[PDB]
Amino acid sequence: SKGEELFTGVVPILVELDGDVNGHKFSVSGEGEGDATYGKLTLKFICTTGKLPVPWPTLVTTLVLCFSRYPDHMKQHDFFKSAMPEGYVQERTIFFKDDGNYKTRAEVKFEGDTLVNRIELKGIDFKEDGNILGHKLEYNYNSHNAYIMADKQKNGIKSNFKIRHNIEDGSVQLADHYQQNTPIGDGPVLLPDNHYLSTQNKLSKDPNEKRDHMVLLEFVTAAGITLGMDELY
Repeated sequence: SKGEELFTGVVPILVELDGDVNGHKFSVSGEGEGDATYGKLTLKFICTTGKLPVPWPTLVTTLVLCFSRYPDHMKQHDFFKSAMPEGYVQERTIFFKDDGNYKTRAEVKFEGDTLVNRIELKGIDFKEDGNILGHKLEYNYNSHNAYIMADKQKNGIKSNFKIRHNIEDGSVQLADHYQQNTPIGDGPVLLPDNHYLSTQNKLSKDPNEKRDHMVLLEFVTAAGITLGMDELY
């Protein structure tokens, strides 16, 4: 659709997150840019209120799937761009195994030339000495595949997927994600055939940044609809 046209070049990104996990209140801001032709995100996130009370890796999925690279042969399955510029609501529940859960509601839309992700996060039932509030997770991120399904009654999409966070004692912390997206505007959107998104994430630090922060380099590519192209060879 015409939402596609908004992503042909590099697009500035602004992320704002208001959080409260077990009563620990915090704000995060992020800035950077996205290049959907390559599925590429480059963002720096800052906790503006002090030390982040949860580990940075647990916020990665919450902190703009419109920047995913949809291959040409899958362009008709790109819901996220089709909802632009008016945007979409993205809601999740994230259950950390043997710990608490996040509930997030975000609006992703253009403000002028800037793609904005505005998020509210509420976390409950965490263990104060667990892996999350105890900052026992490794500062890294595993590659992962997430299936995208159409949700016709809601004119949107759904996704359920698991994130595995590495724990410093050698184990793995499961984070079970349940996601729903719905357009904000009324124009037609692309409802996709079943497919998945392949992600990878590199987390790093800014040596000159005194605030608690995360530098993120992310690549996301849509895949899984293959048979028609395969027959060409």
